[PDB]
Amino acid sequence: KKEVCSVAFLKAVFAEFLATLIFVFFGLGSALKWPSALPTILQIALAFGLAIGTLAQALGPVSGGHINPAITLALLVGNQISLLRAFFYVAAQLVGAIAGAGILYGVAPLNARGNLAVNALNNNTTQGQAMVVELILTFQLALCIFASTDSRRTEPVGSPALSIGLSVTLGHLVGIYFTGCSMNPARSFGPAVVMNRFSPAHWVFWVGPIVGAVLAAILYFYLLFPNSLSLSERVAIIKGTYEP
Amino acid sequence: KKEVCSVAFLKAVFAEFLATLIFVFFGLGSALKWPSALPTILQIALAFGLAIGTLAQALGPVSGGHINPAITLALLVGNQISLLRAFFYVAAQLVGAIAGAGILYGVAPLNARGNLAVNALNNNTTQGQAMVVELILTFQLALCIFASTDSRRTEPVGSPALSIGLSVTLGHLVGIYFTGCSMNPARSFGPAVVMNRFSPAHWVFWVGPIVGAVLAAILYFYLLFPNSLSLSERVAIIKGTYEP
Amino acid sequence: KKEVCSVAFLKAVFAEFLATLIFVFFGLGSALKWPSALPTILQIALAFGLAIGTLAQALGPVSGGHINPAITLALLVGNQISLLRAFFYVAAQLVGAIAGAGILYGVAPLNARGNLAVNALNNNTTQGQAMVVELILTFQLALCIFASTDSRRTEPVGSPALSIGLSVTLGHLVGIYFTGCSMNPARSFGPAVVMNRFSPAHWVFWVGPIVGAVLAAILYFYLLFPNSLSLSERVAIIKGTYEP
Amino acid sequence: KKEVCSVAFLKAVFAEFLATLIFVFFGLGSALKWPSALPTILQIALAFGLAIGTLAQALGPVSGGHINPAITLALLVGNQISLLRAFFYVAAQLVGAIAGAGILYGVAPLNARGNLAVNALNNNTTQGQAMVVELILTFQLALCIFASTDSRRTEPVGSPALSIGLSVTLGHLVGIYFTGCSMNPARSFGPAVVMNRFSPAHWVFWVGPIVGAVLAAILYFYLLFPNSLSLSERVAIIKGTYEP
Repeated sequence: KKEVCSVAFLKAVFAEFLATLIFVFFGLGSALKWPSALPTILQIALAFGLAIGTLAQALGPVSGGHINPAITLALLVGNQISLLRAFFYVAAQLVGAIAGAGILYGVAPLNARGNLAVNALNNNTTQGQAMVVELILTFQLALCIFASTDSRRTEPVGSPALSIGLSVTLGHLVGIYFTGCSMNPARSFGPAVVMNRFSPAHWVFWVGPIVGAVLAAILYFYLLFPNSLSLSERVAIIKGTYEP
Repeated sequence: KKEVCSVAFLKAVFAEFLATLIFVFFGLGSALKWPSALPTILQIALAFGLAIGTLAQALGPVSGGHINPAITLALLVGNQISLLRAFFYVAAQLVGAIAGAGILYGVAPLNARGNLAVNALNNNTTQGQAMVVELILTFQLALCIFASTDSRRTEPVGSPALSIGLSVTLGHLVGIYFTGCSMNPARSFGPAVVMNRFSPAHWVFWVGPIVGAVLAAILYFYLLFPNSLSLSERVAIIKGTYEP
Repeated sequence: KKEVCSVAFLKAVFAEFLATLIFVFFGLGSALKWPSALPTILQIALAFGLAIGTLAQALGPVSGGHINPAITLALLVGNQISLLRAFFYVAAQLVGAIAGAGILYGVAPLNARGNLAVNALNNNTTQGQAMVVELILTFQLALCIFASTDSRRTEPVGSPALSIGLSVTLGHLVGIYFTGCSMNPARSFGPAVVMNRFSPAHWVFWVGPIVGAVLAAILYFYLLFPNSLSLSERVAIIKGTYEP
Repeated sequence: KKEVCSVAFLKAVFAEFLATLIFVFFGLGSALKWPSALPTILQIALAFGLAIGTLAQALGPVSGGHINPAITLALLVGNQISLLRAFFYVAAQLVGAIAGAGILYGVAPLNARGNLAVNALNNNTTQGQAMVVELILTFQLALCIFASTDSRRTEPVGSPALSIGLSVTLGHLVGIYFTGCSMNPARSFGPAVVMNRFSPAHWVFWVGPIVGAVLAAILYFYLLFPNSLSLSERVAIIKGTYEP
């Protein structure tokens, strides 16, 4: 009864806000240069991944648990959500990321705060190289999300939340060495806003993840497992007036 | 057939006593300053999470496997358990934590004993900051618990025990840096009793987790996925006389 | 058609032999003092656990996947298997552990070989203190096994293999500091035969685990979730003549 | 309508190529000597394993998700796939490994490139010893794979993808110390071609993994769980003309 005007839509947008707040808080907080014991690569990798896995499990049934502007955009291109759901989700994700980083800023002691765990290019490498890396990291993540959340799947699914979570961990085990690992425009945007700190190569953390995810969406939803759908039904999905 | 008098209820209370004993024993025992090899952050975090994850799987069918007064009180507020089940569970949890911490004291060598892994603030974290952190830590946990044990769930659940387990691990990966990570007033209370060691900040490890869990319950059960029910049925739940 | 004469029984005894060989090989192999990169506590605990988890998944459907004399004896006392099945399994497990430890001895370089990762009591720990620890370590494991493999379970079980595996990992995260972590008489026995090195505290690695596992069986099968059966039926299980 | 010619087959070959590309990229990428933070044993092992778990979850429904010439050949021997499928999968796997290694070479900084994480025999290990290790490592993996993907299984399977994945992690926790851990001829071939360097022991990374997986297939499909097909049916599978 009008997609945008429903209580379900209000709960979904709020859930996207809340999930991204919690994600960023946990992600950045585990990555700070704590004097007591500097976090290791695997430590940070599992922290980010377990945050997504926990949040996917907890708030996934409310909104779909995107928690990531690149994932949301790819689902739009692959014809899975409406334009307006995409807009509100992305908006909620960026606001959530800012809040999460802001809350972290207010609780972290001064010796730990540092750069608030912003993404940083590895200066032994170039923009183009780093962007290719982020394209790959987000590509495998996206592909795993689409495969784990496809209601058509007949292969035993296991735990979608834990599979998706551990894909985030995988991305970090390589990506940290290149860019601090983004895979998520909101993860990069949040702390950059709170610390008023945008590096020249900030575009990498938007273009890489988005292109990676969208490529996975094209591959998955259009080449590997296409669906039925008339053109008018495809237009209806974009508008949010599709009756299945 | 009169809740408090049933064999089921007796087993439930025993299981909450036993689960907290084993949890606290393993948790604290993994976190001591073993001179042979000092436990790392990730190592401690996984021990706490796998303990909860193993105990959820093993004893959860008996009692619901709360293993945590903050969670028990949250489920009361959310109208899921009776007042008497709450009192007995909390009592069983506190006594169990003391038993586990006591058993550890009796087995651990002198060079490893230390302060028996009591909770303690970072020397640069204030009580106010610690408070907000514990709230967030227990909030994500409670939310993951309620989502993973909801009978109404249609989303593939995966493993609720391991999801809840890894959500605890998630908590520790940030929490240890602030308060040694509590998320659980019984976990804080057990070693504090055995060592007769209550820091001024001890209240944080009670209020922080309880408020965090209660907010998650209010959100989950009254805002996101309400049950409705008549006000006489709600009262019947509190008094232990509700029939489905 | 006669238990010991069935093809299924032969496959089962072989499976227990093979699983224990592979388990002990991976277990000990991961724990050698490799000079290029000394294995960390978490490294070893995960290896042991992932070994059991992988072998439960792969060979459990053939034999039950005990891979542990303590578990087998516990299932005998809990009236789940026959006496003759118990005898052959233990035999196969002990022989398997010698094979695995022997094979590792054959491939490992001497700069890493050391004691072939035999169990050893911590200097600062009495035999009796190690006794209580080994009891508890094996107790939580057995309890998790019985809960995860119970065909009466209505609770989402998730992955019994991974849950059981991670329980082994949990055991090592504390137990390594006390005894190198046994939980398994065959695991202690294997390298001790190959190295011809039996420590004074060797009985601990038998009594601790066996007592811990048996207590868990009594608790689970006779107190928490019993099955009321006639005396003659119980005797029929022991003799291997029972028909459900 | 002729196996090789179908749309499904074309996708399956591509999926194997893409899976091996991504696998090798992440695997080698996680293993480079990054001077800022040298990857730990457990760090590398989880990267490799989680790569397989993620790719098995994502692309397994498309191809069977072999990502490994040893597994593919084992499945041919075990009468599970056609000769033509085995040929194209192996070919696609090897081309994918080169592509993945090639892409890493293009993005990795000079200070971390090193040997591009080619497998390398331990100086203190003989070729014959490394041979036995690789046999055992791939044996346990193949066994886990066949048990987890058997549609005749009644025991709860849990997460096939993650069980297989963590089996790979298990392989590495022992294998890295001997050979850098191969378990997969493509994984060894890829960077060897790109770097134009083949070790004297390179055959071990082929023969070891292939023998181990084939033995596992003979044990699983002909000794433990046979299917009793007629000889004409077996020949039909080999030719890809089998109808169930």
